[PDB]
Amino acid sequence: AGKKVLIVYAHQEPKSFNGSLKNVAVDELSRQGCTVTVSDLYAMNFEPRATDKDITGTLSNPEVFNYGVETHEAYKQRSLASDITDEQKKVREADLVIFQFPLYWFSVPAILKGWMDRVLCQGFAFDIPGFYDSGLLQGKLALLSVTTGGTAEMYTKTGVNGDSRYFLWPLQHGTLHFCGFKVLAPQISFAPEIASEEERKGMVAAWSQRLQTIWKEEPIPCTAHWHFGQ
Amino acid sequence: AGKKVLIVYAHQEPKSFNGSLKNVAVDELSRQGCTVTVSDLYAMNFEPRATDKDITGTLSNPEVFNYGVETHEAYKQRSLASDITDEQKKVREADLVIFQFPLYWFSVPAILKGWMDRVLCQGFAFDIPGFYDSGLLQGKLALLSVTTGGTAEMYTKTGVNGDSRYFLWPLQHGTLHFCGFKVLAPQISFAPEIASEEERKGMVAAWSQRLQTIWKEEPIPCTAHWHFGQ
Ligand SMILES: Cc1cc2nc3c(=O)[nH]c(=O)nc-3n(C[C@H](O)[C@H](O)[C@H](O)COP(=O)(O)OP(=O)(O)OC[C@H]3O[C@@H](n4cnc5c(N)ncnc54)[C@H](O)[C@@H]3O)c2cc1C
Ligand SMILES: Cc1cc2nc3c(=O)[nH]c(=O)nc-3n(C[C@H](O)[C@H](O)[C@H](O)COP(=O)(O)OP(=O)(O)OC[C@H]3O[C@@H](n4cnc5c(N)ncnc54)[C@H](O)[C@@H]3O)c2cc1C
Ligand SMILES: CC(=O)NCC[C@H]1C(=O)Nc2ccc(NC(C)=O)cc21
Ligand SMILES: CC(=O)NCC[C@H]1C(=O)Nc2ccc(NC(C)=O)cc21
Ligand SMILES: [Zn+2]
Ligand SMILES: [Zn+2]
Repeated sequence: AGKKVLIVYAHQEPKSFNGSLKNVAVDELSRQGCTVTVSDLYAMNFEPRATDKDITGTLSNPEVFNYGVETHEAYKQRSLASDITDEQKKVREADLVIFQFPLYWFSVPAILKGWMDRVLCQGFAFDIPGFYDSGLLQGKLALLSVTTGGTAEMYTKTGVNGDSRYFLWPLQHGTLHFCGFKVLAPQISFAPEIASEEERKGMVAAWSQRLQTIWKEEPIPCTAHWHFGQ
Repeated sequence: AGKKVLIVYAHQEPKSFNGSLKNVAVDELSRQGCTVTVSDLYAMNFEPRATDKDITGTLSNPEVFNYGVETHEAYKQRSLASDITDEQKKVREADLVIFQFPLYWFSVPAILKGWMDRVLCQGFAFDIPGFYDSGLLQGKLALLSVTTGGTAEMYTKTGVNGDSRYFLWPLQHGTLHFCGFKVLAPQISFAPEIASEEERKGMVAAWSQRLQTIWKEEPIPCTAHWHFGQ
């Protein structure tokens, strides 16, 4: 309290392990008195593709379509599609954005990649200047809560997949940091499908317990050193 | 020589710099007598979202939808949606797959992320076990041709963005190598928007020039060391 949290959630199945994580997050943040909002991407049939439909009215160059320029102009002229502006409003109000998603190809599922591509437009999320430490969403926290098919050992530096931190870089540094977010340590729930039962409960309660003190956390140093170095 | 190439292409605007890199690739590979096919994702309105619409028969578990399990099973039963199977046939016949795209958040645009998510399914592109060097697309080549907003200098170890290779890890290693491809060195065309008209033409010609001898190239060692040094 009086903190506001947006959960951007990307899983097709409410009964899934990702669903339980999103649900404990709602329950636990709600119990603490926080304002909570959930963008359930699949239930919304969220549009992932960046297209000239994302701008309403007529385009600032109808002959040669440049998505970055058109959306930056449209943001400034209040002319973006209402699905984008609805999400921007929720992000602008949010003190903390939590992303809840199964890892797809060492990244976010496409439907969430399209939320980042379409919602985080120039002039809203970043500008010249105002990227990295001075990006436009500075003051806000962000947190990736990711579930994997691969095991924790597969995700170490000499394991087949490399360090978990290797795949966080495009998301934590190239996206969240770039926009000005302070990045909280990722929550990574490894390999729920091949875990018991009891290990899954353990992972759910680790998350529930972490959420109890989420407002006391220090952000990570979102650096190349943090992701790759010793 | 008698080789087959698939260009998976992700830009909205035919007149764009990405469109020019795609067309020069078509022209040049066509001139050498290669068989060439282009999946122009935006023109196809390619579906990026992994949903239960991608399976047409009875689900293994209709109570709890698991997209990876159901697609794996649907692949073996030949009950995947036809847009997925159409791309799989293109990949199956290809000797080389070029991905042509602008960098979006240190990654591929969501439309192209959806293509990886949906087309490279278990059974087709890899199995457990049957990945990295045992992946199912072994013996095929892939190449990322990427355009950026940021300059070469912004993409170095000591630049704001970190080395360009850092952002290639989820795509080259986590996705292509994981499916068994050998990965040719990426073509990165930095900052065409700020480049002079002359430097822009040099970058297009450098790509066309490289493609003349693409069949003589050896792939990279797609390892943590290659991406991260250290
Ligand atoms: C296109 C695609 C690409 C992928 N790429 C990668 C990749 O790059 N790297 C990688 O490692 N993995 C990858 N995966 C695998 C994927 O990340 C995992 O399949 C996913 O993270 C599993 O999370 P889930 O929520 O779907 O698990 P679920 O299958 O829903 O959950 C596992 C089990 O937990 C149960 N459960 C639900 N709630 C609870 C509860 N509260 N307490 C205890 N148990 C509960 C479920 O019912 C289920 O039995 C990929 C998968 C796909 C489809
Ligand atoms: C959602 C989003 C996220 C992004 N994220 C990133 C990021 O993470 N990192 C990053 O660095 N950048 C990022 N960008 C910037 C993006 O990668 C660049 O805008 C894109 O790579 C530029 O390529 P283009 O084909 O669209 O260039 P264009 O604007 O189409 O090309 C530049 C100029 O070249 C001209 N041209 C076309 N053909 C030729 C030809 N044959 N010869 C000479 N000139 C020609 C065009 O007419 C144009 O004037 C992002 C952009 C968006 C919209
Ligand atoms: C042991 C086990 O089940 N491992 C999951 C493998 C996992 C991975 O490490 N990379 C990757 C890429 C795509 C998938 N896709 C699936 C599970 O459908 C899964 C993985
Ligand atoms: C000048 C420049 O574009 N710098 C590179 C940084 C890069 C990034 O990480 N995210 C992002 C988002 C948009 C852009 N540019 C545009 C046109 O949107 C560039 C970047
Ligand atoms: Zn950072
Ligand atoms: Zn590799």
